[PDB]
Amino acid sequence: ETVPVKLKPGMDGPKVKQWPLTEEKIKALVEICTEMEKEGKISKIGPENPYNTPVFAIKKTKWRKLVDFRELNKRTQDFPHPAGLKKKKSVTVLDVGDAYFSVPLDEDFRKYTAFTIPSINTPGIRYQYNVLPQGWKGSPAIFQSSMTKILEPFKKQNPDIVIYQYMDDLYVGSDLEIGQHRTKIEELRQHLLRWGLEPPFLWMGYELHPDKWTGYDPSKDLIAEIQKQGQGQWTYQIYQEPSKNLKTGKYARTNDVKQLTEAVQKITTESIVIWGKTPKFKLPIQKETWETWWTEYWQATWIPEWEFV
Repeated sequence: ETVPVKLKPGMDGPKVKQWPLTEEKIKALVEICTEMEKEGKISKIGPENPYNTPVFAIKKTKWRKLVDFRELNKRTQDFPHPAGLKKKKSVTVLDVGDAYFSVPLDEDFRKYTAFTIPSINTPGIRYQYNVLPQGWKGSPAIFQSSMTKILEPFKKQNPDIVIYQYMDDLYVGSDLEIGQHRTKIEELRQHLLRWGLEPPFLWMGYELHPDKWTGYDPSKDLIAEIQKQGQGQWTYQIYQEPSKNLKTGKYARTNDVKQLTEAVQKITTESIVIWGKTPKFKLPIQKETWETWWTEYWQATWIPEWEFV
């Protein structure tokens, strides 16, 4: 059985142009998509489908596909965050996005997930999803019940570990001694493999220590500003009303966009840990300079919204 999904009343699906990619990124995307197609997760389509969402490829040997569903997400219907996560000595971020590929996507909604692998030449290759896609806000919401069953035996044996999922990421928090924390993360990886997950980047662990980090309305949106200082030094604030800050910080570095891009990722990760939401950024940089370079330094599996200022 599949979950029926609608766009928000009054909205059509996304029609976002694919941006130019290097020959190397295209090659990688073609191999990834060929295998997804073989595996039935996507299907080729033609120009009868008017929708489109951008795709590119990142490196964290192996490229990873990254579909920029920011517009589709804004257009999709609406469907818990642990307060203790930010309190844990260590939080390790795992990538598990391959998990969504086992659940079919409402046949009526598939057309809206269309994307285009550009070509060096010709228009390029168009596909749409048949299965819950990575990066789409409905996929965790539909899969939520199944991931609870998968995690439940592990949570039962480890009641003091906090596990929180945001999109493709699992955030796993413990107060254990660092060696023991890391060994428990491997135990969780192996638990997931025994339940069928085979995510190619699961082996990596991105390690946070939020207890060492520096009035919130869930309905409200989080906003982040960033200011360039100097010699690789940036400052930021997260708020909801410009005066009433919820967090402030500094990131320290090479070029600016690369540093700004790392700062944006770091700030978003903190927001996800603290509140479970990505903020909307006000970026101190020119649109065209940002757009030329940010994908060269992006390593996250999500993408926040941004504006330029």
